[PDB]
Order: sequence, then structure tokens, then C-alpha cells
Amino acid sequence: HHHHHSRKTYTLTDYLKNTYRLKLYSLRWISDHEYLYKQENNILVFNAEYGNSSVFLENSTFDEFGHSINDYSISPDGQFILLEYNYVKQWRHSYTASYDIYDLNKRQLITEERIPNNTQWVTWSPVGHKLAYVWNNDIYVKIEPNLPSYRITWTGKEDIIYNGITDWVYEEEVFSAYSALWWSPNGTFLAYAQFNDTEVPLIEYSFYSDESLQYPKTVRVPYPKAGAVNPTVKFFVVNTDSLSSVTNATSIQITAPASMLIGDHYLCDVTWATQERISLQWLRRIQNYSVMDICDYDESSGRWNCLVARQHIEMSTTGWVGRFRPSEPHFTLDGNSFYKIISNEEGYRHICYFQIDKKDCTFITKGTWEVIGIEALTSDYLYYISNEYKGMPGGRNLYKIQLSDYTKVTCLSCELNPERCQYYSVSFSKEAKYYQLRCSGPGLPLYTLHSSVNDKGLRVLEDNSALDKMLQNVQMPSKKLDFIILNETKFWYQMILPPHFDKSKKYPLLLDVYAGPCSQKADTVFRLNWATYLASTENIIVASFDGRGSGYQGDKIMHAINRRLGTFEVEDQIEAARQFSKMGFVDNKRIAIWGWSYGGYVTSMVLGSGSGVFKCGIAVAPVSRWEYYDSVYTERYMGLPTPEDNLDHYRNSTVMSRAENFKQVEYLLIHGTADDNVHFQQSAQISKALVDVGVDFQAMWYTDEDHGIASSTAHQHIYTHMSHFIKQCFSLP
Amino acid sequence: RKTYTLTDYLKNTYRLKLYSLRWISDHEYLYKQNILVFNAEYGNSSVFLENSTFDEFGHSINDYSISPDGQFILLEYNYVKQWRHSYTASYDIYDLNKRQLITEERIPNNTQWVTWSPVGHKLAYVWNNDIYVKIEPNLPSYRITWTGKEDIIYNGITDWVYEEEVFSAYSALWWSPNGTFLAYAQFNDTEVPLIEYSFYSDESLQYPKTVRVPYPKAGAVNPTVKFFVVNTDSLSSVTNATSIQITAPASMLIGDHYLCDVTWATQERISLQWLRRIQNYSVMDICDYDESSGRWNCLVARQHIEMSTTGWVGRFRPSEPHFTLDGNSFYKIISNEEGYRHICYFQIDKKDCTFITKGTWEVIGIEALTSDYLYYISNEYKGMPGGRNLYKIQLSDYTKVTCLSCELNPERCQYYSVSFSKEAKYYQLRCSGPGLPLYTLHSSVNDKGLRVLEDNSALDKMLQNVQMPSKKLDFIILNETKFWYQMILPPHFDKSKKYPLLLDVYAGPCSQKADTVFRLNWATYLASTENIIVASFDGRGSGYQGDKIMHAINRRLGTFEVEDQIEAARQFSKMGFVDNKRIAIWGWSYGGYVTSMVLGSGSGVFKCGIAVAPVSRWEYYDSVYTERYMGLPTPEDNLDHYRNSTVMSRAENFKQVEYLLIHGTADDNVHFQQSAQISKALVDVGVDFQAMWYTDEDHGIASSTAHQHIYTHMSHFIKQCFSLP
Ligand SMILES: *[C@@H]1O[C@H](CO)[C@@H](O[C@@H]2O[C@H](CO)[C@@H](O)[C@H](O)[C@H]2NC(C)=O)[C@H](O)[C@H]1NC(C)=O
Ligand SMILES: *[C@@H]1O[C@H](CO)[C@@H](O[C@@H]2O[C@H](CO)[C@@H](O)[C@H](O)[C@H]2NC(C)=O)[C@H](O)[C@H]1NC(C)=O
Ligand SMILES: *[C@@H]1O[C@H](CO)[C@@H](O[C@@H]2O[C@H](CO)[C@@H](O)[C@H](O)[C@H]2NC(C)=O)[C@H](O)[C@H]1NC(C)=O
Ligand SMILES: *[C@@H]1O[C@H](CO)[C@@H](O[C@@H]2O[C@H](CO)[C@@H](O)[C@H](O)[C@H]2NC(C)=O)[C@H](O)[C@H]1NC(C)=O
Ligand SMILES: Cn1c(=O)cc(N2CCC[C@@H](N)C2)n(Cc2cc(F)ccc2C#N)c1=O
Ligand SMILES: Cn1c(=O)cc(N2CCC[C@@H](N)C2)n(Cc2cc(F)ccc2C#N)c1=O
Ligand SMILES: *[C@@H]1O[C@H](CO)[C@@H](O)[C@H](O)[C@H]1NC(C)=O
Ligand SMILES: *[C@@H]1O[C@H](CO)[C@@H](O)[C@H](O)[C@H]1NC(C)=O
Ligand SMILES: *[C@@H]1O[C@H](CO)[C@@H](O)[C@H](O)[C@H]1NC(C)=O
Ligand SMILES: *[C@@H]1O[C@H](CO)[C@@H](O)[C@H](O)[C@H]1NC(C)=O
Ligand SMILES: *[C@@H]1O[C@H](CO)[C@@H](O)[C@H](O)[C@H]1NC(C)=O
Ligand SMILES: *[C@@H]1O[C@H](CO)[C@@H](O)[C@H](O)[C@H]1NC(C)=O
Ligand SMILES: *[C@@H]1O[C@H](CO)[C@@H](O)[C@H](O)[C@H]1NC(C)=O
Ligand SMILES: *[C@@H]1O[C@H](CO)[C@@H](O)[C@H](O)[C@H]1NC(C)=O
Repeated sequence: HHHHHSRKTYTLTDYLKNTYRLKLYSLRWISDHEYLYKQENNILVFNAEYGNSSVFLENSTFDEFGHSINDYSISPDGQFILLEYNYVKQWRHSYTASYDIYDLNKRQLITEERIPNNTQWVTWSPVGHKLAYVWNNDIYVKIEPNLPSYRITWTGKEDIIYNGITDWVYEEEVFSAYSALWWSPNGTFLAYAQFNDTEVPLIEYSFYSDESLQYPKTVRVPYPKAGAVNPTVKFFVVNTDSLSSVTNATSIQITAPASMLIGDHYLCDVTWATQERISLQWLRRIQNYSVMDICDYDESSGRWNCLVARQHIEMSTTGWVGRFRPSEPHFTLDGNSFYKIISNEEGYRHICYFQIDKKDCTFITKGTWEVIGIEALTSDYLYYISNEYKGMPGGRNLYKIQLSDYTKVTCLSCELNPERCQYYSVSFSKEAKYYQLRCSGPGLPLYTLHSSVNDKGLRVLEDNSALDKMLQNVQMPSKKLDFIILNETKFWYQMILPPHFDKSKKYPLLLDVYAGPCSQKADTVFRLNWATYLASTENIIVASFDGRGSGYQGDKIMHAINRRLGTFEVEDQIEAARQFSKMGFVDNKRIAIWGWSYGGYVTSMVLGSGSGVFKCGIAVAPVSRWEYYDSVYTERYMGLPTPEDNLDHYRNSTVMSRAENFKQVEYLLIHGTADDNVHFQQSAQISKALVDVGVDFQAMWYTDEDHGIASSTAHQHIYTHMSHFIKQCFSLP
Repeated sequence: RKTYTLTDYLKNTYRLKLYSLRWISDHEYLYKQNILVFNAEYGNSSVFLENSTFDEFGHSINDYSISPDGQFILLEYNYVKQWRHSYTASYDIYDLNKRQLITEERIPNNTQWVTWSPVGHKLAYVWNNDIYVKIEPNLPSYRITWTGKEDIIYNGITDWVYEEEVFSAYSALWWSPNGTFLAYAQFNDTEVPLIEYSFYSDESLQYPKTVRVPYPKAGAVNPTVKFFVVNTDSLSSVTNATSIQITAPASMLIGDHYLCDVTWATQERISLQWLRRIQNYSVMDICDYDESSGRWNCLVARQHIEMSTTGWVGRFRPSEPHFTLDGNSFYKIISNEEGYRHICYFQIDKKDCTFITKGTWEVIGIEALTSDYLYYISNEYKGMPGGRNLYKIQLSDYTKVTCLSCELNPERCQYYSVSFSKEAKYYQLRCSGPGLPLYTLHSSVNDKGLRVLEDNSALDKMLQNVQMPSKKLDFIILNETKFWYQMILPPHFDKSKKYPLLLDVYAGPCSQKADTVFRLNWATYLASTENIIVASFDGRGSGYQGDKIMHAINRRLGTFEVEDQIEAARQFSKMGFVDNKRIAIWGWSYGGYVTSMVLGSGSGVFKCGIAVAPVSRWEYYDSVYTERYMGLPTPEDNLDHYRNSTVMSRAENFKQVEYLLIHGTADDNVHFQQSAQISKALVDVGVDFQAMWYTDEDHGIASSTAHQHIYTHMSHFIKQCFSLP
């Protein structure tokens, strides 16, 4: 006699086998009024206006193909489809693949002059059907899909010269992309970066492969660790309309400002402003100074001129420039003006309006909140996401501001579904006539389509009723999102609370940590994850805290750990734990901490702190000392590890130096052997230091797994392993 | 009141005293304290060098070495370990008759091997893979070889696989008995593939180093070998030394082969043994110096073949010959018709040898040979394969055999080794168990005891206070055949009680884990403090009991020796004092393989286990060892069984057990690879297990801190498996 009360919980197997599936609604805008979507592997076009859809491409159209198709891309003009197959993953964004082009009009595979195997990147021009691709680190252009390619670059060289694609650090830390090609708006020009890794040292590590491989392979990747020789970069623009089968193409170089050339620098943003005007942002290796150049094509010479009178400097006295890099400009149609996110006088990030000829910009938004991103710009309105609503830095809503009157700001998303929806992202149609809103929480995700004309809702695309239906009699956890005041400053936390949460009781507490610069772990997003299991099934509170160095609340918080990683952010997690115990529903003897990546570092620094607050913790793929990690991320926050810069704090902020203090705690250290990002080295050095002072700890290596430890089997194994460790640390049967 | 603790084991609270002498003549020996010479006669000892004669040397002296004539001492410093035996060092020579360091024409830094000639004070050494000879310590050295090249050509020193698996040594230099000739081998690793692994080094090193070592895994291209002899009495300052090659016999040059033994017979006769890559066929060459030629000749009529139809040849390699004084006769250990290893007497000029020992037991080694007597160690006494005693056989009558050690102290002493003086007039006996080690000195003329050198009374006194475990050594019968086991039994062993049991396994070919040796080790702690029985069992494949048992796993690694550890454990649970809910198993090296194969067997006998630096599949291990037992991993040889004998293939069965897998990341021997493939296989079938890597540790995991950490980590694991707080 169970009286239909909820007795199921969200189990580990539920998490690992995806029993409860979040439904997405992924679409790709092709025009201002149409998008594509998949239904049972068929590709449908949907017309946003009248809600209808015709099948665009049958699920069976490439049955005969003979290869499994990984992805596709349709040309802007709708006449060709690019089919990607033989996908082989490289780093976070990079991969190689084979490509075939299918003619949608003639309904046939192009068979002549095919894109080669092992292609590294492919991109349609933004209009028409020109193709640029990179193969063997060289850029090629096809003006028509069945015609011979024009080789643009001849300097490409494996691990040394990269044309049109990024090297390792630029991929992971600057562009968040493999691609380093930018077509001009109408496809006349093709801009590209060339990276030179010639004297960049190699990280070398073993890759064991299938058990058939008799001798392990040594992988060798150019990787600048902090203070090491960095890649250099050059920027070019080629006119694709004046290509020629008989003469090699002329790439016009756009050189960095002298203020950048006097030392090590980076190329940190590329943005076309018009058909004949491109903006570049460069960044000094000491990343507190950046320069935007605005460069016009000179018709009579066929070269590019960046007028000093249109240079813009963005700098910071309290930290680095930008959240992770200088923000990108959104240009007006005429290219004489642009909008960009920068920190205001009070350290808050807001949209500034620039004319290209003027040094002073004027802020169009302000307040003790921040603009997350500029999402679209029309002639009358600018659309942006911000955390203004209710002063909740972990919320996200879409707003629009009238360009002619800045006091006219409308929230488009705030009141749509206030209880269910407080974390929005947006996808606008090609000229902003429609937009898809994606609400990610705190309720179940919700995908809606809107006409921007008068912001009326057209329809619900996906409302996750199937999941809602399944969860009716499952004892799910809740999320408390709130703040504590420390030194007259709000710091936000979230708690994943077990079902039937009773403040009278004392719960074990797991502190789930990132805490890196501009991190945010206290937000309104709904998640089905390991923490859901721990709270639901194992009755553990899983909490996260955004202390100093956290993002989206201004520079006085975010920049507080400048040049001082492994200090305040570490201390604030410990303090968070003390505060959580102060709240009266936490068992002080069963507080644990875990993190991945920066969170691994913090977890480790906390467990080695001697605080006595934490019984145990898990560090997954942690940084152990900053000199081991890449230059652009590390130096952003730490400067250079030289006696004249910041070597002392590099040396003071290691987990190894704290080995002795791990005698007080139970520690599990986990690392993938093929981690190209945070090298296995980092954990190898932790383990060696703990061994050297005689502290027992648990370890797990993951053969051939990288930073994501994301293989289906490894992912299940690591979470199972961590679950056993936590349960035993907390004496849960 | 107290027990033998883990800290006791880890910190060496209770030390075993050795007595390590080094003979200088037929009646004198050195010993450390200070360095005394001792008389074998009287035991009177005048000092040779004061504890700090080298007070103002400045360098920490690793080891010393006196020239045979006593005129010079060689000081070794700046020791840096390479592999198991190999190392690099700096060297200085001190004139004893003048009392001063030689300062001219010194031995280079990073010298790889140095050796005195067997008489006088000639010196040969290896530096940058080339051989140099010094006639006098202060004079310039003559360069013998010019082909030495790092990782590629090795003159007078072994490459990785020859060091580890053939010679158990770095040196490949062999002086003739009076020092006239210097014989040397030359190895060529040119097409041997490289094992590559990361070395993380000190925290200060920003980018890991990639260590690369030529290492032939099973079936890979092997090193090639050449053998040379040079006359050191006709070296020139003007002309280059002329090294005479001795080529391997035509029966070996037909394919891949190995040089497996070098034994000088006389001043002008050298014996070489060669082994085919398929190691069931070896040939001994006897080569004589020709004065008018200046050449060495090995008559095909003097070739002696040793082969096996049931396995490989030798225990780990063909045995060494012991030539009579005139060098026309020799004695060596070979398998007889019944498959037992016994001493055969060969005449240089003929095919048939005659066995001078016989029976169902084995000769372990020929220890010394005189005109009247051959001295040897065997396990004959009481039919106990795990005992060892010294015997002498009257050369004029083989039926006259005296056991010299059996009856000296039968209770305390059943495991002897021996060190004879230069002409076998005196000998030191070393008893290693079952009681406390006992070192005694004896005169061979009448095999009388002279004196106790070390009796470990100091250790005996300390142990009085400690609840020490006992050893049971006994056998069981499987298929009308005896298989021996030993058990470390906790103190106050109550056979009406049910004890947890840990099976300690090696179980490799020619292994022996059941013996009469006394040990203070991890098992002592587990027995004394944790009341765990620690058992070992010598099944099929095990050694010193004849070929029928040893060759039983020929071409079939990971079969019978694995089943027999399982069957042993079953038998132990039927002994009534074993808790069958708490049986574990662990092992290192081959024992990690077997442990892993056992735990993946699905037998249900074992709750848990620990594999340390295990082999996971035979293609990952070196060619010399692996192929000895497995042949080649090719379709026409033994590929199928290479494929059938992996621990990865048993991954699914690890669901029934708790496994701890441990490996050093700089293991040059069993590559970290092997455990990496185990862990991946267990991950891929969703088996949870425990792991531990040891950063920059090698196959020994022998760094002081790492040693303590692994045993501590393992102890927690077994205690938790056994529900011991
Ligand atoms: C990439 O950068 C390297 C420098 O790291 C350039 O190599 C130098 O080239 C100049 C002129 O040819 C020489 O004087 C230097 O000696 C070179 N230095 C080296 C090889 O370390 C190289 O030219 C660059 N390559 C490209 C294609 O831009
Ligand atoms: C072996 O190396 C040592 C140390 O590097 C040598 O001694 C050094 O010799 C240099 C001259 O080359 C002097 O400047 C140093 O003062 C010496 N250092 C020390 C610590 O002694 C030594 O001479 C080298 N070679 C031999 C044959 O001994
Ligand atoms: C060591 O072995 C290598 C590999 O067999 C020998 O190298 C060959 O030498 C011959 C004649 O000099 C060349 O024609 C081949 O091309 C070489 N092969 C290589 C390098 O792979 C080498 O001669 C041997 N060295 C010694 C000292 O015995
Ligand atoms: C002893 O032999 C060596 C090695 O062949 C000779 O040294 C080489 O001589 C050749 C040319 O004659 C050079 O190309 C080599 O580079 C030399 N050195 C080495 C280390 O290979 C040496 O000349 C010979 N000595 C005498 C006295 O004949
Ligand atoms: C937890 N977490 C993330 O989810 C994403 C991260 N970065 C942010 C900067 C841009 C990308 N490189 C992704 N980082 C930063 C980081 C810090 C380290 F110390 C070591 C490794 C990473 C990494 N991937 C994180 O920590
Ligand atoms: C337990 N144990 C030993 O104590 C000594 C061993 N060898 C015997 C042959 C000569 C030397 N290589 C020492 N072996 C053999 C072995 C087998 C493996 F499968 C993997 C690795 C080793 C190794 N060192 C052992 O197993
Ligand atoms: C939607 O409806 C209109 C009818 O006016 C039609 O012309 C258009 O092609 C339709 N699009 C579809 C079904 O995708
Ligand atoms: C790519 O791969 C396969 C061969 O493995 C072949 O069928 C195809 O023609 C290759 N080359 C190109 C240019 O596609
Ligand atoms: C283009 O450049 C390459 C290399 O610089 C050269 O070999 C090739 O001949 C050139 N082609 C033309 C048409 O100039
Ligand atoms: C693209 O832009 C360029 C530069 O303004 C211009 O010359 C060209 O006419 C444009 N092409 C098309 C097809 O609109
Ligand atoms: C940039 O950083 C360096 C080192 O921290 C500092 O000396 C310099 O003044 C900074 N620049 C600005 C504009 O704050
Ligand atoms: C021991 O005594 C003898 C007796 O004369 C003496 O000749 C010898 O040198 C001594 N040996 C040692 C090592 O003291
Ligand atoms: C050493 O043996 C060699 C070769 O037999 C011989 O020529 C030489 O005379 C011997 N030397 C001495 C001093 O015995
Ligand atoms: C050596 O081994 C091979 C392969 O097992 C076998 O065929 C051959 O007969 C053996 N040789 C001898 C002499 O037994």
C-alpha cells in the first residue's frame, strides 16, 4: 500500500545510462524565416512564419554513400550540401574528416576535384557556394564545387606552420576553435591567420592504443608551458575573386601595431565590419593591454590600411583584458560604428558604443550587473543577454535596447515563465526577424520560437513533457540558489538538496568546485548529473560557491586573484564550507570537496591547506603547478614565472609544496594518460610528492583518456569509482 | 608481547647481519667494518685501510676494488644506476705501495665498466661504449674499439636484453686466466625498436623527458652479437689494436641467435656457448689460439650440442662448463634422460659425456673444482627440492660423495650457499635458513669447522621479545606428483581457528617460492601482526624438480601454472584452518601476471588480489625471456596461444573480485604499457578496481619512499579485503 507516493530515486545507473533524457531543439537558421531540424534522422526545413515543414533531406538520401555521415553543412545559397565523414577527433575543437559535396539541384555527388581526405577544416563562404578548406596546414579555395582548388598557401608544415587553422594553445585558449579563416561578408576576401610553432617546445606522452599495438606511441605536440617560447602569428587577407589557375595567389599581410611588435603578442579577435573593412584585436603576452586595428581595403593598391586614427586601446589596471579575451565588436551596417562589451568605471561589463574615429566611447547599459553577450544588432535595436533580472548573477535573460534611446530597454525573456525559466540563450534568424529562446532552468528546459517584430510567441518547440512525465514519481533534489555576505560583499552559492530536505537533519556535504577566473558554479540551470544522483539517492548536499575570482559580478570580484592564483579562491571555498556548517544542517565530520581541471587544482590546494574542514576530496585532471600549464591561460592571471615578474608566487602556489598536510585527509587523484591539456605530468608530480612525505591516497589513471575522460566506458567508470570513494568517506552503505 | 609490525619491516628494525668477505688468495680474504685482511688459518686481521684513509677525498666512495697483485685499489664514486646491473661511475686508482692517488691518465667520468685483469694490475674499462686497456694505472690507455655508439653499438658491455636476460650483468668482458688476452662481445641494436616512456623527473623540470631504450619485444628484431679476442701483451702506442673475431658456428649463423656463455678454459683456449633464437638448441665452441696465425680456431669436431625436445635449454640458459686444469675435460650441468639436472663429465674431443651424479633431485651449481674433488650444491638431502647443501664428489670414484653441510646444524640450517678461496683450500658456508642465517668458515683439506663468522645472536636476542610467525614447508600430491608449498603461520597458530589466507605467487618458469630460507619481509608482518596465513605454492613450471615439472608449461604460459595456484588454494581451504571467504592472491612480475590470470579465471576461490608490475600479454615482454617459453608470435609458430594468454581477455571475470593494479611509470622492464592495457580492458567491460601508479619508479619500485608507500598501500587493501581494522 504505497499510495502513489514517490519512492524511486535518481540512481547512478540512471545518470550513466541516460534513463532520464533532456530533449533539445537544435536548429540551424538558413534564411531570415527558415531553419533546419532533424526528425527521426530526416532533415526538415521549418518555416518560422506559418509553422509548417516539408522534408528537406530524407534520412535515406545517402544510404548508398557507403560511409557513416557525421555531419553536414548546406551552402548559403542552398544549392550544395557538404557531407562530413571519417571524423577523427583531435583536440577540443580540432578534427580531421573526409568531405563530399552533393549537388542539391542535380541530386548527385560531385565526383571530380573532390575535397581530400584528412581535411582539417572546411567552410562555405557566407553567401553563394565558395569553399575554403585546410589540408596539410595549407589553405585551398574552390570557387565552384566540381572545379579544381586554388592553393593559397605553400608554407604549411605539420606541427610548425599552420595556415587557416590554429595550433594547440590558440585552439584551446584564444579562439575556442580550430578554424583560423574568416570570409568577408559577401565572400570576396578570405582572411586567415598563420601560426608558427617552430621553437615551441613539445609535450611528449605515451599513447598505448589498441592492445594490438606492440610498442607504445609517443605523441608530440607543440605546447607552450608558462614562460616558454610561444607561437608567433601573422595575419593575411586574400582576394578570392582575383584567383588564377596560372599565377599563385597574393596574400596581403596586415601587420600588428608597433605597440604589439615590440614584444610577444597574440592575435585575439578577428571581425569583418563591411565588405572592405576588417577589425583585428591584438593582445600583449602580458595580457593587460590590447589594441584593436580597423583596416580598410585600398582599391587602387589592393592592400589594406589600418589608420592609427582608428586604433582603439583596451587595457586594465587591476587585471587582464576581457573575461578570457577582449570582447568582439558588433559593427553597424556602414562600419563606422560598433558596439562592444568592456568594463565600466566601476568594474562592471557593459555595452559601449564607439565611433571608429573617436577614442571615447559611450556606455549604453550600466548597473551592478553585467552584459554576458551581444546577440544581435539591427538598425534600431541591439539584443543582448545579461544577468540584471532580480540582481541574480547566475540568471540569464534576453533584453533589447533601442539604439536611439538607451532608456528604452525591454526584457524579452524575463516574464515568459518566471518560475520555470531564468537561464536563457538565444538563436536569431539571419536578419533577426525571428529568434529561438532556450531556457536551461531552473525548471525543465524549454525551447520557444518568437517573432522579433513585436516579440510575440509563435510556438513551443520542445517543452520536455516526456521527461516531466517520467519524473512525476521520482524523488528529485531541489536547488537552493542564494548568497552570503562576506566583507560587505554578496557571494552566491547553490545547493543541490536531497528530496524531503530537513533543516533539522545533518547532511554530508560535497563541495563541487571550479573556482577558476570568471567561473560561475552558482546558477539557475537545471542539470541531470552526478550531483543529482548524490543528492537524490545518497542524501548528500552538493554545493558550489562563487568566491573571489568568480565571474559576471564585476572586476573587483573577478580581478581579486590577479597574479595570485591558489589564494583567495581557495580560501573562499574553505570559508564557504565553514558558512555552510554555520547554517546548521551540515555534518561537520563529513564535508568533502571535488573538482575537475581548475577545480582539481583548488580541491588539491584545499586538501593540502591544513584547514581541518574537509574529510576527503577528489581531484580530476588537476593543475599542480602553474609552470606546467599553458602560457596563454596561465600568464593571463599569473604573469611570467621570471624573478623580475612573478616567479615567487608561481613557486608558492604548487600543490606539491602542501604534500605534508594531506596526512589529514582522504584523497583520490584521477588523471587520463593522454591528457593533452592538463598533462598527466601534473598528477604524476602530485603523487610523487605525496609518496615522498609518506601520505597514503587513492589514485586512478585512465589509459588513453584525455582531459574530458569522455569515452562512454571511462565516463561510467570514473563516476562509479568516485561514487564508491565518496560513499565510503561518508560511511554510506 | 610485541608483534613484527609493518613499520618494523619498512624501517629494518630487525636487521639480518651478513658476513660478506672477498677472497684474495687461497687462504686470505677481505672484510669491511675499516677494511681488514683476515687469515683463513688464524682469523688474525691486520688492517688494510683505515675507515677514513680517504678523509680528504671529498667524494662519497660507493665501492672499492683491489688489483689481484694487491698493488692498487680502485675507488668507485659518482654511482648512477642505469638498469638492474648496469650503472655509470667515476673512478680513481690509489697506489698502495706509495700511498697516493694516481693523478695522470685517469679513468674518465661516466665509465660504464672497469675490471682488473685476473693477475697483476692490468685494467680494462668501457667508456662511451668502447673498450680501453691500461697496463699500468698511471700510463695512457690503449683504445681497443672505435665503433662504440650510444644505444646502438656496445663494446664490452651488454644492451638492455642481454643485461637483463642473458648475462645478468652489464659487462661483456672476459680476461684470459693470466690476463694475456681480453675477450669481449659486441652487441648491435641498430634495428631493435625503442620502448619510449615519459620520465617526469624533479618538480623543477617543466617538460617531461622521453626515455627511449632499444628493447626487443617478443617477435621483434633482436640485437646481433659478435665476439672478439685481443692480445693485451702486444698493444702498440702507434698502431691500432687488432681484435680477432671468433664467428658463431654455422649451425647458429643460419638464423637469429644469442651468445649465452663465455668461459676461458686455459691461457690459450676459450669456450663459447651460442643459443638459437628458438632456444631448444645450443652449441658450445672450444677455440684455441694459433701462434703462427695469431688467430683463434674452433674445430667443428670439438663442438658440443645441448638441446631439448621438451623445452628450452638450461634453467634460464645453458649451464657453464668447469674445465679441468689442462682444459681437455670439463664438467657441466645438463638434463639427464629422466629430465633431472645433473653433472656430466665431457672430454673435449668427444660426443658422449658421462653423468657423475644421478637421482630424482638436481644439481643447483658446480661451486669448485680441484684435481681430486668436484664441489657442488644440490637439493638431494631428504628429497626436499627447496633445501640446498654442499657436496663433494671424489673424482677418482663418483660413488664416493660426502655431504659437507647436511649435518652441521640440521635444525637451523637446510639452505646453504658457498664461497671457496682461490684454490678451494678454504670455504665460507652461508646458511640462509630455516633458522637465523649462519656464516661459518671451513678448511677443505679436512672439511673441519674453523669458526663461526656470524651467527646473528644479536638478531636472536631482539626477536625473543617478538611474537614471530613460523614456516611450514611441506607438499601435497596432485596426479601422483609432489608439489611443495610453504606457509607463514601467525604466532600461536590455532588449527581449530579459521584464518584469512594470502597466496604469494611467482610461478614463473623455474621459479621456487617454497623453500627453507628464513626471511623478514612483508609476509612476516602480515602473519605476525594481522594473523594472515601467507602461502606460496610451486606448481607446474616450477624449478629444481626436473624437466617433467619445469617444461610442463612449455609454449603454454598462463595455463597450468595458473591452474595450479588455483588448485593449491582449494587444497589449502580443505586444510580446515583457512577461512574460504577470505582468500587473496598477490604477486610481482610473472607473479602479477599469474595473479591477474587467477583473478580473471572465474574460479570463485579468491576474494581479491594485487598485481604489481604484471605482464599483461606476452607480445609486450622482451624476446629472450618470453620466446624461451612461448616461441614466436607468428601464425606458423605460437601466435594463437600468445592471443589466448592475455589478462585483457579475462576482463569480464574481474567483476567477481577486488583487484589492485600497481605499476611504476618508468618501468623499463615490464612496461607501464602492460598495466595500461589491463586498466583499459577493465574499464571497457565496466569492472571497478583500484590502481596506483608510481611516478618515475622502475620494476623494483625500490626508492625508499616508494617502497614504503606501496607496501603501506597494499597492507590497507588486504586488511580491508579481509575486514581487519
Ligand atoms: C617561423 O619562425 C621561425 C623562427 O622561429 C623562422 O625561422 C627563421 O628564419 C630566418 C630567415 O629565414 C632565419 O634567419 C632564422 O635562423 C630562422 N630561425 C629558425 C629556423 O629557428 C621561420 O622563417 C618562420 N617560418 C615561416 C614560414 O614563417
Ligand atoms: C670528472 O668530473 C669532475 C666534476 O665535473 C671533474 O672535476 C672538475 O674539473 C673541472 C675542470 O674540468 C674543475 O673546474 C672543477 O673544479 C672540478 N670539479 C670537481 C667537483 O672536482 C674531474 O676532473 C672530471 N674528470 C676526471 C678524469 O676526474
Ligand atoms: C650493425 O648493424 C647494422 C644494421 O644491420 C649495420 O648497418 C648496415 O651496414 C651496412 C654496411 O656498412 C650498410 O650497407 C647498411 O645499409 C647498414 N644498415 C643499417 C644502418 O640499417 C651495421 O654495419 C652494424 N654495425 C656493426 C658495427 O656491426
Ligand atoms: C684507428 O682507427 C680509427 C677508427 O677507424 C682511426 O680514427 C679515424 O680515422 C678516420 C680517417 O683515418 C676518421 O675519418 C675518423 O673520424 C677517425 N676517428 C674515429 C674515432 O673514427 C684512427 O686513425 C686509427 N689509428 C691509427 C693509429 O691508425
Ligand atoms: C572547469 N574548467 C572548464 O570547464 C573550462 C576551462 N577552460 C576555461 C578557459 C577556456 C578553456 N581552456 C576551458 N577551465 C580552465 C582550465 C584551468 C586549468 F587550470 C586547467 C584546465 C582548464 C581547462 N579546460 C576549467 O577549469
Ligand atoms: C618474480 N621474478 C623475479 O624475481 C625475477 C625474474 N627474472 C627471472 C629471469 C632473469 C631476470 N629477468 C629476473 N622474473 C621474471 C619476469 C617475468 C615476467 F613475466 C616479467 C618480469 C620478470 C622480471 N624480472 C620474475 O618474474
Ligand atoms: C509552408 O506553406 C506555404 C503555403 O503558403 C508553402 O508555399 C511553403 O512552401 C510551405 N513550407 C513548407 C511546408 O516547408
Ligand atoms: C580517400 O580514402 C579512400 C582510400 O582509403 C579512397 O576511396 C578515396 O578515393 C581517398 N581519396 C580521396 C581524394 O577521397
Ligand atoms: C607557386 O609556389 C610554389 C612554391 O613556392 C612553386 O613551386 C610553384 O611553381 C608556384 N606556382 C606558380 C604558378 O608560380
Ligand atoms: C562584394 O563586395 C565587394 C567589395 O565591396 C564588391 O566589389 C563586390 O561587388 C561585392 N560582390 C557582390 C556579388 O555583391
Ligand atoms: C601590465 O602588467 C605589468 C605587470 O603586472 C604592469 O607593470 C603594468 O603597469 C600593467 N599595465 C597596466 C596598463 O596596468
Ligand atoms: C697473522 O699472523 C701471521 C703470523 O706470523 C702473520 O705473518 C700475518 O701477517 C698476520 N696476518 C694478518 C692479516 O694480520
Ligand atoms: C700467460 O699465458 C700466455 C699464453 O699462454 C703465455 O705466452 C705467457 O707466457 C703467460 N705469462 C706468464 C707470465 O705466465
Ligand atoms: C625446437 O622447437 C620447435 C618449435 O617448438 C620444434 O618444432 C623443434 O622440433 C624443436 N627442436 C628440437 C631439437 O626439439
